[PDB]
Amino acid sequence: GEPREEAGALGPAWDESQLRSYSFPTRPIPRLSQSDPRAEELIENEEPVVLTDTNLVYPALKWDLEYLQENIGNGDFSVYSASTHKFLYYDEKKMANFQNFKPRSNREEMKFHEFVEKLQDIQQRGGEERLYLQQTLNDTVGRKIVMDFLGFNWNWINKQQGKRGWGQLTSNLLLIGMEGNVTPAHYDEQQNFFAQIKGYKRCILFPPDQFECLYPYPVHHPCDRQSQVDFDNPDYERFPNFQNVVGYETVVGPGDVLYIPMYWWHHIESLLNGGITITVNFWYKGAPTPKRIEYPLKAHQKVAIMRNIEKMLGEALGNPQEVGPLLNTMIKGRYN
Amino acid sequence: GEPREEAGALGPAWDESQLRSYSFPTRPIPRLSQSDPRAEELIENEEPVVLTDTNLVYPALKWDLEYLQENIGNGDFSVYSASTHKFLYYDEKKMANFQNFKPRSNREEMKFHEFVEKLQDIQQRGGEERLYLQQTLNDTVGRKIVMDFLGFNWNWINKQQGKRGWGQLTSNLLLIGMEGNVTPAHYDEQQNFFAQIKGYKRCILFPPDQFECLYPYPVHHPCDRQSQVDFDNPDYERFPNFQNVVGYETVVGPGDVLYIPMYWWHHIESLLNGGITITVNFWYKGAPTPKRIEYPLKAHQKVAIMRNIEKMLGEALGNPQEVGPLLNTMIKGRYN
Ligand SMILES: O=C(O)CNC(=O)c1c(=O)cc(CCc2ccccc2)n2[nH]cnc12
Ligand SMILES: O=C(O)CNC(=O)c1c(=O)cc(CCc2ccccc2)n2[nH]cnc12
Ligand SMILES: [Mn+2]
Ligand SMILES: [Mn+2]
Repeated sequence: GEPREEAGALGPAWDESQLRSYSFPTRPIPRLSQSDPRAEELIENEEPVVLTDTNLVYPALKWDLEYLQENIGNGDFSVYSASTHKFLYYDEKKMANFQNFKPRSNREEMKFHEFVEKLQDIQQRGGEERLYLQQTLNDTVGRKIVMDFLGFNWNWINKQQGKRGWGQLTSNLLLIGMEGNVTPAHYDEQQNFFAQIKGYKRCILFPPDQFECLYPYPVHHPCDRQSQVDFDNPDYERFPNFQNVVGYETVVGPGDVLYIPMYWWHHIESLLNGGITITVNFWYKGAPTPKRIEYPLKAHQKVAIMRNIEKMLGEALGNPQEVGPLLNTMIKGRYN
Repeated sequence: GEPREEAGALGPAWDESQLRSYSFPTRPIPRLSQSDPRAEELIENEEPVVLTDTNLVYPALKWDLEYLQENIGNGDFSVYSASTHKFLYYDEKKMANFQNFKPRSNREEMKFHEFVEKLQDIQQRGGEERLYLQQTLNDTVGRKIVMDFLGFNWNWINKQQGKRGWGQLTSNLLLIGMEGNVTPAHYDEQQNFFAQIKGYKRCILFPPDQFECLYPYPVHHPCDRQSQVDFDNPDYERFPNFQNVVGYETVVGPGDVLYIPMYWWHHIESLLNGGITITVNFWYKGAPTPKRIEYPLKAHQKVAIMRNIEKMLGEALGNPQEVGPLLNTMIKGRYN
């Protein structure tokens, strides 16, 4: 809501002009201490919460481009490129299903200084071209970064994994972005802790029961799990229920950790004119489904049922492009 | 097409005024000898054919109400009743899913003479109330009927079952109806030989790829497999593709045998002012599906896929009434 004040009378951390304007209402995600019972209650009920004092990535709070470039080593890093502010990721494996899909984002491997220089050059000419670096925190990075990575609050996050009954830590991703970068609305099938390090990022989350308002791509499409709605220019004729969507909103800064529950939609943007952003994400496999299914189902279980129906139909028909026509055949004049 | 002539200059077997008028075009089903290779080719390709000389139910050609009443015995027979000419059958087991479904047909058990008398009484007062008797040909009927039943051309129909690779003979049903009786359009999941004995019945068949034009009820509805379209007063707003339906038509009389392939729609009506009708149906389980599935699929395989999706969805959601809403959720703004 109202912008927080940096310690030491350093002024507001951000102002309203750094947030993009959208067509839907939002309400705040709770900001709570990790020792607060309400925070544990929210995570257990699969609702989002911002924890302000986990110290989850404390040793990484000194990370910037200068520190990382000298200590991360001389390895190759995956840099994603976009022509606009919207980063449009896609699944290359599913490109065969949609021969007319034209990719808008592009990946490239380079050294860290190549990433820094291409970053600085774009800011110099102001070319509106934006970049996103993604890298796994393992032993392939330099020694000093490994020391920092080992210094994460593994005690806290291991206990969270234990208490919630989650599966194994799937991925631990370092994310470095440019001001204005937007990852459009999408949902994931894993639990996530979103650990902010440098700069500020506005996170807008939508519950799984907003499926009907957000219109995800077909499961076999390369943009599977992403919303088809252009938040900047929504097509109300194709997507009429986008007029009904309501989100949960928060701005996370250094030291904050946001819990993004599995199947929850999230739209993440780096604040305009806010400098670079650095985030470390942790993803965990969800807990195994309880063997005594309790009716009526939760929204996220209906999402999984719909995903499976689309998958099985694509295999049974021998061609995922026939999924749509058959589903319409099933419905028209029978269920609508 | 043109009405056939009875042997012995006995005049046309029927005239056009005995056929009900419908809104769709039709073309004739081939009438062929059972020794004709074309007939074997049609049955093997799952296309309908009228065989004129099988002698399948030859000993039953002397069956009428007087002969049957004296020789079928003093057992109970299932008599279905309808207020109009349309016999609206339903699955009582599925009535729990649709508490607002009101049955229009009614079943009652009675002696054969009770059936004859209630038949004659309705014709006397001309009450437009119509009846349909259904009974399995087994050893529970009288001795003389068993002799006749044993006299069917079991050699011919056993060889057909063998050649097509069909499963076991599921049911062998005696059907006695009144003039004007209509069994509305529906499809079955078994192979059928329709053996006409007394009177004439107009059979209108639609291929399985007419699913989209005939709008079957939801699988969990008591009228599962039946068309929702009132052929007498079609609702083109609810059922727009009924304007595109095209049928295969024939009038079968004594001695004729119609092959109704599995998943083919059929609408059967006893000719107006044509007297009672008598039919014996034979149903067989279809051949096991070939283990090497050949793409793209046949229409009837897509029907089975759609049926299974509706079934599994009803079980997964714990309530078949939620099938419709979820299917719409899956489709709207995504596949339509
Ligand atoms: O913070 C922001 O701006 C928003 N970014 C994201 O949500 C985000 C992301 O950045 C990176 C990955 C890749 C995760 C992965 C998958 C397979 C193997 C390794 C790693 N995913 N996956 C789902 N969401 C993301
Ligand atoms: O000739 C006409 O007027 C049209 N009639 C029919 O299509 C017709 C019929 O009459 C009777 C039965 C019941 C079959 C059955 C099912 C389970 C156990 C025993 C028997 N079916 N089933 C599917 N279609 C029929
Ligand atoms: Mn994500
Ligand atoms: Mn039938």
